[PDB]
Amino acid sequence: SRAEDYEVLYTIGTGYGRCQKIRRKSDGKILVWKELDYGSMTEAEKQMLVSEVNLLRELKHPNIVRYYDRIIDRTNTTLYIVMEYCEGGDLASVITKGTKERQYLDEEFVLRVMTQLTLALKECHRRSHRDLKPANVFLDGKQNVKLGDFGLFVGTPYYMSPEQMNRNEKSDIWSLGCLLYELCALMPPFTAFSQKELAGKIREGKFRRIPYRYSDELNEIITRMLNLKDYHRPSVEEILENPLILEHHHHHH
Ligand SMILES: C[C@@H](Oc1cc(-n2cnc3cc(OC4CCN(C)CC4)ccc32)ccc1C(N)=O)c1ccccc1C(F)(F)F
Ligand SMILES: [Cl-]
Ligand SMILES: [Cl-]
Ligand SMILES: [Cl-]
Ligand SMILES: [Cl-]
Repeated sequence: SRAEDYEVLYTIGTGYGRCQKIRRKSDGKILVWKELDYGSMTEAEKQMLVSEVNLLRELKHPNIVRYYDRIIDRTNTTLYIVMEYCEGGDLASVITKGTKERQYLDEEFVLRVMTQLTLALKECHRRSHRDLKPANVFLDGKQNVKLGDFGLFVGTPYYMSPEQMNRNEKSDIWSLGCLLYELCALMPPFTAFSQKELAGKIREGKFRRIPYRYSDELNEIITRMLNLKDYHRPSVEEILENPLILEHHHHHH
């Protein structure tokens, strides 16, 4: 694991540090890395970074962004985390694009996201947290969908579940429902200017139907994930049993 084993193509994001698209010298494989400067970190914080990286390395699944390697450049006090390159980028940018272009996404694409994220979620629960939010969902070059490592103040918590408003794997189902709803409608199911107003809308549990281009069957399952009672939301298993979900909606190598 050395930095010289890879060549940077270009930077794809800056924030935490920066994310760059890179090329593995030995075989030409295209990857990315997260570049983190740990020079200002205490031993404690550096220690919580080690454990974190250890947690990233323990989850291997087709619908979870894959970790490849960790590289320490103790000279520039930089740590690189090497991960898979997702050519389609993140889902938040896809929604924004639809919103700005005034173009809804195909039902087929929504089903692929539902199927593959529900499988990612199933694997997360099996192990036991990674945020179910558009910015943390990635698309590769083969129609596959993968959950990233985000989560694993200023903002409105659009996706918080009713039971989290005050006090559960069913809560993850609510968040997935919010995500799929936003993918369809291009806006979250509950919106407001403050968290208090938001909590008011969430408690009432009312929202618009997703657009009419989407089947009553898809509207139905998203609506069930958004039930106020956690025990009326479908489990991972009940979601995957839905007649909408077919083999082609799953991942393929
Ligand atoms: C911080 C970063 O986090 C992740 C990034 C990726 N990731 C892997 N391949 C990527 C390709 C991306 O877009 C490329 C350039 C622009 N075009 C339009 C699309 C291809 C964007 C993110 C990608 C995977 C996992 C994570 C993670 N934290 O788990 C991130 C997160 C959300 C949006 C943007 C970024 C980035 F910093 F990479 F830009
Ligand atoms: Cl529109
Ligand atoms: Cl209602
Ligand atoms: Cl709404
Ligand atoms: Cl795959």
